[PDB]
Amino acid sequence: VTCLVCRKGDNDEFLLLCDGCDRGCHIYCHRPKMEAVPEGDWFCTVCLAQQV
Ligand SMILES: [Zn+2]
Ligand SMILES: [Zn+2]
Repeated sequence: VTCLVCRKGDNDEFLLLCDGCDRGCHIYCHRPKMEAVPEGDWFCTVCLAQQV
């Protein structure tokens, strides 16, 4: 798994994994600000584009 924004896979305890696909994102690369790893489901922007 690699971060969509910065393209690195380091600091994996900070690295969110998408519940709809194999993609990821560091909480510190997310905008708007994300202080912590959320408890519930997280969907990347590519999965959001499939919603209705
Ligand atoms: Zn990143
Ligand atoms: Zn996704």
